[PDB]
Amino acid sequence: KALSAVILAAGKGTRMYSDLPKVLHTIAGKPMVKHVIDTAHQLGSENIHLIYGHGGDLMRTHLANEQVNWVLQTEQLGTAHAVQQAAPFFKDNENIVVLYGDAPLITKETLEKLIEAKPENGIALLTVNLDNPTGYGRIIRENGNVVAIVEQKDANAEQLNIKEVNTGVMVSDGASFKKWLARVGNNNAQGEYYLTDLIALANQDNCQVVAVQATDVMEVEGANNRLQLAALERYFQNKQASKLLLEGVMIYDPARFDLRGTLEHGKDVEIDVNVIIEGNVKLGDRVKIGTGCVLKNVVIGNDVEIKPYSVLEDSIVGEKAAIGPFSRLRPGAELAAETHVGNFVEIKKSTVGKGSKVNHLTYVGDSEIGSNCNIGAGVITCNYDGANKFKTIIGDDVFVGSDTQLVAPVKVANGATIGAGTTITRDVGENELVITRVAQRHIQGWQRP
Amino acid sequence: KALSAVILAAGKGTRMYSDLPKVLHTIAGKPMVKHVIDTAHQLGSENIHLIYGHGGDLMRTHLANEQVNWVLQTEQLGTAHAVQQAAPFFKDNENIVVLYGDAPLITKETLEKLIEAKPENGIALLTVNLDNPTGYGRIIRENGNVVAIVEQKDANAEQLNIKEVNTGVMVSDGASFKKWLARVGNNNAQGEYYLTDLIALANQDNCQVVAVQATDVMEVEGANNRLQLAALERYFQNKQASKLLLEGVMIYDPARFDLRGTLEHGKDVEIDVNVIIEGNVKLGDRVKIGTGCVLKNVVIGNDVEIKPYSVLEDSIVGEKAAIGPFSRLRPGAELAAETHVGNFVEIKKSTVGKGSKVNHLTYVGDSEIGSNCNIGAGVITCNYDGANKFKTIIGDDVFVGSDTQLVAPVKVANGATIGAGTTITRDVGENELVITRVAQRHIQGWQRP
Amino acid sequence: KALSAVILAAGKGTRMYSDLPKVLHTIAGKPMVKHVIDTAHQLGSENIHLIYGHGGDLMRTHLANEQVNWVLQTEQLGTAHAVQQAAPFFKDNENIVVLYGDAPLITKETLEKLIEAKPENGIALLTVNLDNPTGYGRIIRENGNVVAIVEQKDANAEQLNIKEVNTGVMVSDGASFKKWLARVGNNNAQGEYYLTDLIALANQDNCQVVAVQATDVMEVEGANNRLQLAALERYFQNKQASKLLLEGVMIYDPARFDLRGTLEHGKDVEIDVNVIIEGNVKLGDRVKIGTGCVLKNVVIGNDVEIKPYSVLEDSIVGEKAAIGPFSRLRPGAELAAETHVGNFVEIKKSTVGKGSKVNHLTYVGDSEIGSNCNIGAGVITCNYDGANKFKTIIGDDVFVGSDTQLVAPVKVANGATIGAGTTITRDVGENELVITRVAQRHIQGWQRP
Ligand SMILES: O=C1CCN([C@@H]2O[C@H](COP(=O)(O)O)[C@@H](O)[C@H]2O)C(=O)N1
Ligand SMILES: O=C1CCN([C@@H]2O[C@H](COP(=O)(O)O)[C@@H](O)[C@H]2O)C(=O)N1
Ligand SMILES: O=C1CCN([C@@H]2O[C@H](COP(=O)(O)O)[C@@H](O)[C@H]2O)C(=O)N1
Ligand SMILES: [Mg+2]
Ligand SMILES: [Mg+2]
Repeated sequence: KALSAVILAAGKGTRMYSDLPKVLHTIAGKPMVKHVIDTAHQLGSENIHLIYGHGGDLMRTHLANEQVNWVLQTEQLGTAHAVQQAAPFFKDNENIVVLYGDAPLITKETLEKLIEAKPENGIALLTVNLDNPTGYGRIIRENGNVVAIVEQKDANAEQLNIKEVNTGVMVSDGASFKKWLARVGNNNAQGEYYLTDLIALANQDNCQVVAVQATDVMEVEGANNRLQLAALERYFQNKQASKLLLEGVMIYDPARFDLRGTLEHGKDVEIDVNVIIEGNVKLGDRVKIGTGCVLKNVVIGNDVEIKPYSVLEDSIVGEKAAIGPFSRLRPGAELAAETHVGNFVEIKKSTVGKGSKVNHLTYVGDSEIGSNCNIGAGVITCNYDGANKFKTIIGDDVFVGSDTQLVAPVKVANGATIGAGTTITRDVGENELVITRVAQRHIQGWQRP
Repeated sequence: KALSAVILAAGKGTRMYSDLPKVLHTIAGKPMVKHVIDTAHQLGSENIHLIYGHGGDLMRTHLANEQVNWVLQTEQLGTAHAVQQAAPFFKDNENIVVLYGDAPLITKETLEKLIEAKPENGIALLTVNLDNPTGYGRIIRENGNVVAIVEQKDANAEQLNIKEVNTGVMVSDGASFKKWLARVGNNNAQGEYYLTDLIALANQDNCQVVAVQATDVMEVEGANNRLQLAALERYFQNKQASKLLLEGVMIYDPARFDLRGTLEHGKDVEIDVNVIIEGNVKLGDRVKIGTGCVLKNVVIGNDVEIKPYSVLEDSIVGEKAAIGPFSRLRPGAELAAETHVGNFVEIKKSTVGKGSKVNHLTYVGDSEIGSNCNIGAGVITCNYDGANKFKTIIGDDVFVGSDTQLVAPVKVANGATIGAGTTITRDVGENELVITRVAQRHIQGWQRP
Repeated sequence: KALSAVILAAGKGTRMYSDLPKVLHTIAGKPMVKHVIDTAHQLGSENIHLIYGHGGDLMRTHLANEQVNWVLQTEQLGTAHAVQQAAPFFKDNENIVVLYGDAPLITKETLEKLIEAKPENGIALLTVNLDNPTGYGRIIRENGNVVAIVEQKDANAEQLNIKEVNTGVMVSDGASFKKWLARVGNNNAQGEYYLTDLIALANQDNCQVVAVQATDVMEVEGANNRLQLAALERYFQNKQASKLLLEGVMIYDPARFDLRGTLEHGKDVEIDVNVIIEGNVKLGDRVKIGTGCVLKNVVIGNDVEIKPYSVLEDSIVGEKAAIGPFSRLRPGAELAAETHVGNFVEIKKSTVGKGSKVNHLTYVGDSEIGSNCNIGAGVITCNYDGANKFKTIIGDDVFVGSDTQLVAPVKVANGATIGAGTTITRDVGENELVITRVAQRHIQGWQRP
């Protein structure tokens, strides 16, 4: 049958000490709630009902493009009340899964298992086994079915030893949710309407509740503060790193690797310690990434080595290129095959043709550079004190001597040669040599201090 | 009643294989003994008696400003002998706490609990429970009181199973210390005067010894070598990081964060992996620190982003500034609000006014730069081959073209414009444009190799 | 008696998803098999028989200089078959130890113990105790001798609880190997000739099999994939770091330290977090290495501080030098005592004499620089558009003003002074001052946009 999701996301998250609401804090660069939305989508959810409240404005701005039903809860009166806000939108004959925006690690595979276990007109309850279950509601099984969730304060001595505990994550049909949510009271020490009470109500109705255990305890773990969030982060990164390792990526130390987005990789890729991969990154075969590198939204071709402490964003790098160490590629940097970019070099919104080298102490911006060019140490593209900054066009087989300024807009044609220390303002023709004529004063017998 | 401390700090620390004495090795940038002195002070210690010996010269030079009584022990004849060196200075009716300079993690809270437990004319003994207590003196409790510390070699089979062990940290009144220390012998396999023996002597005198357990085992842990020291370091950093996380600082990975000093922070601060914070650092609200940064003695205003691999020392940065990546701020760097400092830029002992940008491959030293200036790529402040280096003064709304040298002492007035590739030696007036007149040789039909 | 080794190295390593064969994947920069070869050599092995097969070409190119007997196995028919390939080369009266190229952490000390335990005409079997021994062959001891290795599928209930397990690593005499290997069959579910069967055959012959337990479980651990390899890496680095710590090297965090080669060190050396030491590195007394540094094949003298994010290769640095932060030393960089190299500086194949400073935004290549020189910010050595790049020779006590290009081949004699912004093409004489004569256009009342 069909499926829709409810995600509880209304919390203030006081103990985060933040201007953000609780579920917008990021794990691997992505709000916690976004992980849960994505998981709900990948399960095949037809609708995703997002129960929100605190930080409403920020929720709407941060998640504006999410395919969710925005259900604004004016007061937090308990989890059952929250789910009930979405209930008018439940189809009677679809399944509904209830998830929490502050528990981002829940997997599709566990949730498929949960949904699969749900008996007709009944409930599948996600449980977890804890070594110290103190404080949590104990699962009571009779004849394979959950007959009660006994809270800490009610449990007898033997019940307290039960390690299996309620997570609050559950699946039932829309009709059953509508029926049972209407029967939830708030007669308890907290005066709240608890979703937990559906298990009792199902049992009252001679409907079956089946427990499904989460394989990994961390999967169902939520974060109430940034210490807990950091723990989820570490768990998440280690899981990501382990997957890549088993796919054949050499990650020198998986404890010092961060992926904040998606990585596409070839074979024999090597990633040294303290690399951060952000956004959408694609690495070809035999790419080597040295220590300290940051790659954000880049495509790297086969056989590229990126040497240590290089930072790349919104860039493309052709096969057999060599980058770094201490290289900076800014958005729109496009390096062709067999190119060389060296230390203390910055390339912004420029194309660099096959075989060209830019190896030291250089800024190239808003430029086209052709094939087999030699861009000397200290070369700088610049503009007049004007408005909008213009383009520098360098053809093929050009030599630009060290510490030369190229003043845009300017064109240097194929095969041109430019002496060291030159200021280029006028276009340079094909096979034109331009050398600066210096005037020097020479003083003999100048004794230094 | 009053309190004073004795700190045992005389050890050579042979297994550190160092020219330093044992307690001067640092944890979080601070000698181990300094941690203990600070803790003693924060407890309200009136006097702190520092028992020192090996590396006496280095102790005195490294700890010259510490408010301690310098008690020079000419030979190490045991812990009781060490404490006895300070005993003539004990007030009869003050409490004395005995601490060890090679155990820096002991907390004020544990020591307050210890002092609180001390019975009149008796002793409060700090103990710890160990999973493998082999080798350590077993605590024997009879009717809530410590009646004996039974050493490994004396313990019977059931005593050996006791997990509670003596730490040597203890509190008693000054009169009692003076009395009992005089009765300590050295009739044992090591021929040493052990402070441990005070428990027996107290029990001989019908005085009460009460045990107080340390909550955290690591708290009472000492370091005899650099492997053990590294373990204390890691424990200490994790404790610091956890505190910051619970205060609402987002630390992406607390295992890759180091604080070596003090951090003051606002809300919504984010610190990426491999950041080191040294000395006194203050961060405002919504400061973001990218990977690899080092901040030593800096103040950073609200809404500043520091991008990766930036190194800052003895610097001030105004609100909404943007620094990095690959930026270097050296002592005396003062950046106003809304400033921009970019890659491969070094700023030393200079002020940079509101809105100004220094974005590439630049050295600014001993300079004043006003508001809304544009300092081009490759610009360098420099001096004559002289003595003492002089100041470069740049006014407001100045454009300095790329690869220009500013030769101090020189002044560039408001609104001036300087062309690329210029050498500025003479003062530039308000609204003065200075452009270098180049001479070039152009050779047509120059065929490159 | 004499000893030779057999190393099994023929595997494809399918689950590495690599073009390399299994044993060429590196641990600490060295192929797994190379670790094992070195260990075999350090044991005093007379011959080392390398059984290889998959990736034969790559084995031969990657290990071309190894002192091994190359034994090419045309098909993998089991471990006994592999060892039998080398058997014609066994001396009857030498010991043979069998090792696996995919288990690089095995120690000399464990293998000496194993060899020592071997009874005359018998076998010493290396075993390990596992907490979950499921799937592995259980060691059955009767009267101190191994009488059987019972596999998972054959073991009775009590045998399954045995934690001691077969590793496949074993020692016997050459004659005994030749005899028993000829009696190994392949009558089993896998149809393979298992070396394991020698234990049964020895027991058939009334020969003694003695078990020797590995002290460290990880020692005998192999890697079938890159996840397992990463675990071996971490274990290996932690062991290396711990050894250095106990020798008196201050490693701030041993979990963020990598050694890929050999380190020679003096006393009071301090290494901050995220340092990588590669090849052969020698550090003198009181060397301080800041965070993020990479040192490959370098010699560093006493009292040198290398500041953060410096990268050094094939370089020598004299005592009391100061390097970094953001410094790059490329092969052939030789810095004398008391030199200074600063941020965004690159030195390649150059010698720099005592007391000289190169502190900012500079490239020095193919150069000799004498003592007490001052190389200004922005200085660049360069060449003509020619063939082969030539040498720049700078004498003693030379001042080179900022943003000066030195165009090789050129010589600047002792005591010369060069103004800022100069292009040096002609040799500069002793005590010669060279200053560039600039032409400037000054335009008053130029109002900026
Ligand atoms: O009425 C509510 C209750 C709980 N919640 C959210 O559900 C999550 C779990 O609920 P409890 O902390 O009451 O067990 C939590 O993140 C909380 O903020 C709502 O969004 N609305
Ligand atoms: O006479 C002494 C004995 C011990 N000590 C110091 O006290 C600390 C603990 O003493 P023991 O290693 O004997 O248990 C240790 O750091 C040791 O160096 C002295 O300073 N003087
Ligand atoms: O015939 C063989 C069998 C095993 N081996 C190698 O020996 C190692 C251990 O053998 P098993 O995976 O069958 O237990 C493994 O690395 C495998 O590749 C050979 O080189 N040749
Ligand atoms: Mg210049
Ligand atoms: Mg320059």
